[PDB]
Amino acid sequence: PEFHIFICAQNRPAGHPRGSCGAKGAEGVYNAFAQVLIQKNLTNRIALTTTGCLGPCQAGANVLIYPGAVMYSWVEPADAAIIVEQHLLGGEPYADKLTPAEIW
Amino acid sequence: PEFHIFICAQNRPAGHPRGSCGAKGAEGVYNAFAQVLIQKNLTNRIALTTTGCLGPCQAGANVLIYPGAVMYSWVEPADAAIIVEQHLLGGEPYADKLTPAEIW
Ligand code: FES
Ligand code: FES
Repeated sequence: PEFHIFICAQNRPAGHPRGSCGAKGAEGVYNAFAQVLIQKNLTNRIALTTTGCLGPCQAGANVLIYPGAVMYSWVEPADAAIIVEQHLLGGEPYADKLTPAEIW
Repeated sequence: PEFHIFICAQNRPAGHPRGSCGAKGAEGVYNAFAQVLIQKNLTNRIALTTTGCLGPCQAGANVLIYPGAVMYSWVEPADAAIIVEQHLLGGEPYADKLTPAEIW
């Protein structure tokens, strides 16, 4: 792996006070990433893995990338290509969805 | 996080042809790490997270460490402290349980 994409997929019961990335659209986000990776022939260069809780649940859905420990928050399906294209390939973190520096 | 410890926790049904790190003692491995981390006051420095399948199921229980993409295979509870101390604190990957280079 040149890159490792970690998608928080922790579920908690509906109405849990922490919420959960699972309830915030992790499944749609994972699929957007995988669709992008398959499309661009990247599935042998970039690993895509679900995780439990990554810590900042209220900023979900959360995505962490290694190398770098770069986290993204409030992630939506449309960002998957943006992150792959501009950060992973282009070398520039997508500042619009970077987890705030105070939180991570 | 200085280090991120990823513990494959994928379960598959009993008798699944792939097996699962779940069936290979992932939970015993995760608990050993957690106990070493809490005991050495490292839970703010080193993140510990469960993951879906990391790929090489036949070599499980599998742990991956970032920075570095260093995977350990056939992991047992006793290795936790070894990896934390030798590798994560001491800088020397623990040669005895490193995932064969062919595989990862
Ligand atoms: S549930 Fe996703 S970061 Fe906590
Ligand atoms: S189930 Fe753990 S590596 Fe596949």
